[PDB]
Amino acid sequence: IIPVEEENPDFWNREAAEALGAAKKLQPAQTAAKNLIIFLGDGMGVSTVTAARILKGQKKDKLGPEIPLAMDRFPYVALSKTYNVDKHVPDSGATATAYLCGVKGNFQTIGLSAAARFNQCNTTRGNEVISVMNRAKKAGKSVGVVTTTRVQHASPAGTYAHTVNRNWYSDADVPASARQEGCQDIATQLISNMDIDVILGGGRKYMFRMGTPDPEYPDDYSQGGTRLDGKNLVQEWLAKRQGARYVWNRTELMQASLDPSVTHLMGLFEPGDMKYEIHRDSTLDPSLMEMTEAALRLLSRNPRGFFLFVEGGRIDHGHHESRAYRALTETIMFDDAIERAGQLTSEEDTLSLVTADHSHVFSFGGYPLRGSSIFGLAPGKARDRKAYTVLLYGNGPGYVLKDGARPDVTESESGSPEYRQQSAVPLDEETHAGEDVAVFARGPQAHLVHGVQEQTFIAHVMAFAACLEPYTACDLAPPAG
Amino acid sequence: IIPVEEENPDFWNREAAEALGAAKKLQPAQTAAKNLIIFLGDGMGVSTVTAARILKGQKKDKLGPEIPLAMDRFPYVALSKTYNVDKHVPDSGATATAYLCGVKGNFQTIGLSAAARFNQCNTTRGNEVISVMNRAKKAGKSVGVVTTTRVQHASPAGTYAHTVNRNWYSDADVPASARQEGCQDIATQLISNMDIDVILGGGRKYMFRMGTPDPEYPDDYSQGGTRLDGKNLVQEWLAKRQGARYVWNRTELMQASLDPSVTHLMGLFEPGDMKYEIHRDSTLDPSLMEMTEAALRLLSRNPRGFFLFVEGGRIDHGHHESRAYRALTETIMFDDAIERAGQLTSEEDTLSLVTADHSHVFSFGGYPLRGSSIFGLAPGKARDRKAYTVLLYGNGPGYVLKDGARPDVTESESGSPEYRQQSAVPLDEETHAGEDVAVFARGPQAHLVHGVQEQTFIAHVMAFAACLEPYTACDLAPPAG
Ligand SMILES: *[C@@H]1O[C@H](CO)[C@@H](O[C@@H]2O[C@H](CO)[C@@H](O)[C@H](O)[C@H]2NC(C)=O)[C@H](O)[C@H]1NC(C)=O
Ligand SMILES: *[C@@H]1O[C@H](CO)[C@@H](O[C@@H]2O[C@H](CO)[C@@H](O)[C@H](O)[C@H]2NC(C)=O)[C@H](O)[C@H]1NC(C)=O
Ligand SMILES: *[C@@H]1O[C@H](CO)[C@@H](O[C@@H]2O[C@H](CO)[C@@H](O)[C@H](O)[C@H]2NC(C)=O)[C@H](O)[C@H]1NC(C)=O
Ligand SMILES: *[C@@H]1O[C@H](CO)[C@@H](O[C@@H]2O[C@H](CO)[C@@H](O)[C@H](O)[C@H]2NC(C)=O)[C@H](O)[C@H]1NC(C)=O
Ligand SMILES: O=[N+]([O-])c1ccc(O)cc1
Ligand SMILES: O=[N+]([O-])c1ccc(O)cc1
Ligand SMILES: O=[N+]([O-])c1ccc(O)cc1
Ligand SMILES: O=[N+]([O-])c1ccc(O)cc1
Ligand SMILES: [Ca+2]
Ligand SMILES: [Ca+2]
Ligand SMILES: [Mg+2]
Ligand SMILES: [Mg+2]
Ligand SMILES: [Zn+2]
Ligand SMILES: [Zn+2]
Ligand SMILES: [Zn+2]
Ligand SMILES: [Zn+2]
Repeated sequence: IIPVEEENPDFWNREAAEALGAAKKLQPAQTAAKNLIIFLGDGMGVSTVTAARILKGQKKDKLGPEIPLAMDRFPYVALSKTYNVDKHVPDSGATATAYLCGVKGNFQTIGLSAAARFNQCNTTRGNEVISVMNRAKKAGKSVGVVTTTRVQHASPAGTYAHTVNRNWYSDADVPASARQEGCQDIATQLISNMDIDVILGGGRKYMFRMGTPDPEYPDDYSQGGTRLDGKNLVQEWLAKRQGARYVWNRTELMQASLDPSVTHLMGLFEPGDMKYEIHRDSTLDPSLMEMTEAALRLLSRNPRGFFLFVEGGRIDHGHHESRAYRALTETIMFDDAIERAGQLTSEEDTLSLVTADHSHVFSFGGYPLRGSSIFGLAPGKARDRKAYTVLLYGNGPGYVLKDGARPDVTESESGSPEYRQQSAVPLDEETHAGEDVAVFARGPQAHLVHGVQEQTFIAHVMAFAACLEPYTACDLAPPAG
Repeated sequence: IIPVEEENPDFWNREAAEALGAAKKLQPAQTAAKNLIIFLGDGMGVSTVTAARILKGQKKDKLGPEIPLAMDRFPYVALSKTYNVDKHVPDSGATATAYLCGVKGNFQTIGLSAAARFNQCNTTRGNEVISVMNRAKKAGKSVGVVTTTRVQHASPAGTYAHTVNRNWYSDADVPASARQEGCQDIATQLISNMDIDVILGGGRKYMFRMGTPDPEYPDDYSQGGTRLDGKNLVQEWLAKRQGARYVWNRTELMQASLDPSVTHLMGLFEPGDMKYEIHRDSTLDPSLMEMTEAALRLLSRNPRGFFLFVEGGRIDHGHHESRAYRALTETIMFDDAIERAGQLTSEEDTLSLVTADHSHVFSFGGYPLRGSSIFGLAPGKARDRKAYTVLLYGNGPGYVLKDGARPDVTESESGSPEYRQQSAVPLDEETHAGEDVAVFARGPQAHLVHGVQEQTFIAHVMAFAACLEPYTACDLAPPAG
């Protein structure tokens, strides 16, 4: 459909004039950032962003592509080069090292330089690289990790852990030789490496000994504790801190986030990853946006500021399943969380970066009409006289041959939350993609986010803006009020 | 392969420190742009850019992803929203209207507001939107159109033409009713609508009457003149201007570009589109980089400055064939032309924008090792136990079923210049993609290129920087020396 108002050149001329005016108004801060927020859309490449924009636009009864996402309103944009040292198409572990520690590493390692080797515990020591979040804590800031994945997953783990193997969630995952050599599982590192004021997400199971019933699924043993060392990491964590509270559900999170006496908060809301937003139990589980607000309630209390990590962690997972409906609905909730954080913090003193660790082989094509569903069919048949979808994958589990040929697709089918878009190559999981991702930035020193940068730049600009090591001689004035 | 130097965190810390220093040094101009250059990579989305970077990096005996493209060195980056008014996934015609005239239009129309309708001649009048190039000419600047496609193709046509139908190359293409109603073919508009100082690219055939032997293929009648109105548009064009020269080959282009008496230059180097760079006859045909230099030699003579359009027009075509080797080799030559223009002009007085009209459903995935060929196989077999390529398409003519199944692929095969990467959906031509593309900017007022913008912003920022209508009251100081 053609919006009548857009037929008039004046519409476009007025908008562009408005855009130029806004562009001219942009000025760099002379002051430091009190607070640092990184919003990480795991797997949220450029094609995910645009597709999510269209979906969200239509959610609010608009045509789609013309409505800005919250992230679209960020003034400063750069392209981020995501390659790991050893692989062109990266993983979450080694990209975390780049955007959180400012050093590139090798595929599937976390918080380690590329002198380390994956799954070789004895290459660990001397290669630990300290995250910006760790450095923010050392400077007396409060720090928060918020994600819809396990809190021990690769991305959040980049804020606190150093490991040659991202799969080492609990001691149960670490080979005897590595345990003997002192390589700690990530759940242990979560509670031991550094003080973290707010930890919100999934990953209950790795914190408790085998046999421990999950409090929310006490009748499903696969959801229970995983530990073989007899440790209760939650109790150990609680015992280390006065003001500390552990919650496993939304109601308790709410109570804690408003409780003046709660100084340390660990909320682990599922045994593993949190449910997709479309499957979330809104009585039992906080959304990413709600966890973000909960984190902000506690973190904002520290006069010295905070570092907050917020991950749209299951965007990635949606794409891996080649279920764009899940990828994009996670992306919109991620954008809602970004919007909410913006309402609760001031760009006068808060440097906010939105980025992705890497992209996916997700594409948005065909020649669909303005206002058509992103989950719809491309107008016109493919060369095999069957329909195809506007959303497709290069590879992944949507590759199907029914009776020797590519199956036809209907709108009802293509529009289902369970639908897997077709791909060129069958894989159990769709792969990451290696192309540049966006960095969006707002707040003090955000203007430094520019051009085409190595992914490591994200960590460095944040450390610089807050005058953290190695930029304590930042030469910036104190954060603005 | 893991580069030893990258194993040391110092390598990454030093680079990022260097990046921060460079970022801090950036300052906005207070002065206008004397010259305007738009480099348009047709179809050159984010995944094309990164893939081209890797290929070019390895061309110069490096690992790939760590080596900047010429365009990567541009300080200012924005994301551009490419939707046409009527379609989410756009064409070149209506995107040209946006980035050249500053108004969005309807799919397959050029230089017209969205009140016009495709292929309806009688909806033309009153909807003409004037390009920045036209406005630059009105202000006394010299103007140049340089492309590897027909000069009457959608992109270059956006600089000078207004038509409801991009397919109207010569009068032979225009229906009788439209001819009767005064809708001029693009070749006529090329010579009639405005004065253009330099016109370089393909499209000889549309300029000459049927029966006219092409001077370069006088034995292939399909390459001859197409016109049914008896017009020789080249002679008509030459007759309109003293100092005017027509060339159809590289040697004559060279001579003209250095000739002080040549004030108007039309070089049409193929009957239709120019050959892919990999097929170019370097004795008969100028590369895009050479045409760019030829254009610059003449355009730079005007003390009032110039507007130059330079298109990597066949990047798009490579992707349509799903032959990434062609898409990416065109992209590298486009980047070489960008580099060359930068050596021949000063960012003190020249605003240079590099962008794409739209992207393609091209993806870069699998998990290939550092330094591996971009045209190589993903490590490890697909779910069907056959190999697959790191480069794939969502749709297009690389979809194959040999004997009921996805064919295996070898490195020798995947690496051929004729190889079509596989896709999920068979189409004669791979489709454009609707996701945001990059805008890169350098020079006076380039800092205004920021954030996420409508594609129309490209035209407006250029007009504003040069203080052209509708921004003659730009409030900028004269261009710097
Ligand atoms: C990490 O530990 C492994 C396992 O013992 C070491 O690998 C051995 O190295 C020796 C000497 O090169 C070889 O002869 C053996 O074949 C290796 N054993 C295995 C099981 O692979 C390795 O050298 C250690 N690396 C460091 C940094 O100490
Ligand atoms: C959220 O978690 C709280 C804290 O564990 C749960 O509160 C317990 O509920 C049981 C059963 O109703 C009671 O016997 C206890 O008094 C509660 N424990 C504490 C320490 O408060 C609560 O039930 C959970 N909410 C939901 C909806 O499951
Ligand atoms: C453009 O020309 C076409 C062709 O004559 C016009 O279309 C006709 O419009 C009348 C009135 O609505 C219809 O009864 C006919 O069916 C149409 N004919 C065809 C061939 O489609 C159209 O109205 C013209 N538009 C303008 C702006 O004048
Ligand atoms: C490039 O174009 C020029 C100009 O048309 C060609 O020059 C002509 O060549 C023919 C055959 O050799 C001569 O009879 C004429 O004297 C030339 N014409 C003019 C006006 O100079 C030239 O041959 C072309 N070059 C190539 C390599 O084909
Ligand atoms: O032994 N276990 O793992 C158990 C036992 C009881 C229960 O409700 C849950 C788990
Ligand atoms: O847990 N919290 O602090 C919350 C919970 C729900 C909500 O809507 C906002 C904040
Ligand atoms: O009639 N024609 O189109 C012709 C005739 C002669 C020739 O060499 C080329 C084309
Ligand atoms: O036609 N030209 O002006 C040219 C031709 C070739 C070249 O290498 C540079 C410029
Ligand atoms: Ca739960
Ligand atoms: Ca030629
Ligand atoms: Mg993650
Ligand atoms: Mg083009
Ligand atoms: Zn990831
Ligand atoms: Zn992933
Ligand atoms: Zn195009
Ligand atoms: Zn195209």
